[PDB]
Amino acid sequence: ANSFVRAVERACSERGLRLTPIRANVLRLIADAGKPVKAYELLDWVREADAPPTVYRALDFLMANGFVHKLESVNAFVACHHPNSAQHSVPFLICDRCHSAVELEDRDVVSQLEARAKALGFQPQAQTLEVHGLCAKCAAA
Amino acid sequence: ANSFVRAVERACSERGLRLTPIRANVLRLIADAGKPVKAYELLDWVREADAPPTVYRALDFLMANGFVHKLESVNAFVACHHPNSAQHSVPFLICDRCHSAVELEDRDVVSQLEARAKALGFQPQAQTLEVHGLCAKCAAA
Ligand SMILES: [Zn+2]
Ligand SMILES: [Zn+2]
Ligand SMILES: [Zn+2]
Ligand SMILES: [Zn+2]
Repeated sequence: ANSFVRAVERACSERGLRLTPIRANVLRLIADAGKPVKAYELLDWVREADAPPTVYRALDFLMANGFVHKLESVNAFVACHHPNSAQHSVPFLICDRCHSAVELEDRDVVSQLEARAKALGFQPQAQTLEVHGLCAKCAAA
Repeated sequence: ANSFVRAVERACSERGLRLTPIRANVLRLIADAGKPVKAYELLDWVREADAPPTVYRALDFLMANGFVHKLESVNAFVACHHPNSAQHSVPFLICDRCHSAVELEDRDVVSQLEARAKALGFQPQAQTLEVHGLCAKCAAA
């Protein structure tokens, strides 16, 4: 949480990149929210000021390096729970009702879909895998 | 193509529903495009006139009954290649460069992700599975 930035902070020294204060505050804000964050919410909270395109390029950096995931079906961002997995494709369980998002890791599923793609000549690079339905709390309500 | 509507036309009698001319023209337009269609493009072409919320409810009907899929990562619609599969979760290969979308069917992949979900208490209902990269034509260019 507060430590998580520090963990990401040395995942960047350890390769070409560096975590500017702006990237750290964006990362910290997303990690602290505990539901997926809309881009306009992140700007609001980073104004608690930086020009907006500065925060948007900090967000791009976080995404290209796999520290933040964009959830395509809700158009919202979440911090990667394990950050030095480089960039990676993983399933998310996204509750329809409370909007929580849980990040899994399945290499069998991603490998199967790669094989499916390559057997039709498609050269596959990043997969969007989002499972919808209800989390345990909401299903029990 | 022209026949495809007729095929969907009797997939609807065969259960509670009916394919109004408006739903048929929306379905026909999407099926004829051969790339994913944006909602505002569909309205343009259905104006070739109907009030827009009429076409948007025809689109909703098509989606709820599994005749049209919304691709979440490109915010665009495609006709289902095999329509009486009820509503279903299936992978799509979506080319990053030419934007073609190919609809597959994998019951192993969808079943695995259901099991993953249920083992954490999540009750899973519709999955978004979209594989990105380059189709064979674009990879060869
Ligand atoms: Zn991650
Ligand atoms: Zn929930
Ligand atoms: Zn389909
Ligand atoms: Zn292509």
